[PDB]
Amino acid sequence: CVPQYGVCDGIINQCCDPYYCSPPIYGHCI
Repeated sequence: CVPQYGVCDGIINQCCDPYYCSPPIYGHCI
């Protein structure tokens, strides 16, 4: 899982909470 500011891509699995890719689906975690 990606922490934050890490170029990720996905809808469910791609980043790490509480952070998550955004604002779009394939971008960076926030």
